Amino acid sequence: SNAMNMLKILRQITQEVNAAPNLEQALKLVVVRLCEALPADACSLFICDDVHGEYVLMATQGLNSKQVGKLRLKFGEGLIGLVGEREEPINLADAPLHPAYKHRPELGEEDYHGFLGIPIIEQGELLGILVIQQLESHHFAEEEEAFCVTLAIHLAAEIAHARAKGAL
Amino acid sequence: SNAMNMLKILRQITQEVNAAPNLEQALKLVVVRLCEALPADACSLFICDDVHGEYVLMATQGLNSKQVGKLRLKFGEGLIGLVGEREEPINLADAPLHPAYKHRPELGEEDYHGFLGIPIIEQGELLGILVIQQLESHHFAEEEEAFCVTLAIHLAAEIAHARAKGAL
Ligand code: NA
Ligand code: NA
Repeated sequence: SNAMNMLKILRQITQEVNAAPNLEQALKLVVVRLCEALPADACSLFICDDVHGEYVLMATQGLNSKQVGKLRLKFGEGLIGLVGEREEPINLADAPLHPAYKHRPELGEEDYHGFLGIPIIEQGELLGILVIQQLESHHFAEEEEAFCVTLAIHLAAEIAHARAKGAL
Repeated sequence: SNAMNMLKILRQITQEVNAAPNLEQALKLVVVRLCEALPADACSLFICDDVHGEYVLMATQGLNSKQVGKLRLKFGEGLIGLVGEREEPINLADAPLHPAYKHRPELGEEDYHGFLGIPIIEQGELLGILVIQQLESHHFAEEEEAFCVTLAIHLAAEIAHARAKGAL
């Protein structure tokens, strides 16, 4: 178990997020840091676009960078949609085997298996989704999930603040 | 070692702080939660009053509640002053034995020994001090310090935000 590491990683990243000059920088910092520190092979952050009923990719490490600001996933659909509707984490060892998973080989991404999807919720309002993936067919351990969930609370506040300032 | 607990406590308190309706409520929540969860016997939060060059007590669990908003300590003085000037944590098993400690028996508080003083710093600017005390003559373990430091980053942001909104 690596809970002590998680704690110090949280310390460093909480520091870096609060020092970030804007929301975009905070999000981009997080996906990179998570992959480096957990470690994990991909990390993506989606923000809700309530008018169009879609999640929009807003930061990624591991995925095609051009998809940032462009990749849209419909509310309620797929595994990521399921995370959003449950408003609970989904932690799996082999995501592609889940009945809700939508396989998109055309996108030319790596073959991930391990999956941790975490709802980003501000006082009961879903604002986005944090998605962590790895090549190994392993779920994420307890301290990893706790770390990511605790982090998502911070991300929710940062997104809410950006929205409240008209920065989105 | 109780790092896994710290991680989940952080999860719950980070949640509660972000859900707090104002700064005062966040601060009061923190001092109570820290004492319950670590556990510790007293926890106090001071905010810098730069005009008068004093730390002002703004929340406490364990100390005389009437001192809140009233107790003032001069910059640079005593152990708490030393935490502020070092901008580093001071973690001791027996605070009263430290050369910088100022004993105030007249205040009628409990005889604490273990001491963790943590600077609350927002992007290099000292905003306050978090002080955790216990009756046992034990310093605070690594996960306890990491927990409290990580928390203080959150507190710094909350104080900075309140100041920026004119709420202080
Ligand atoms: Na959804
Ligand atoms: Na000082």
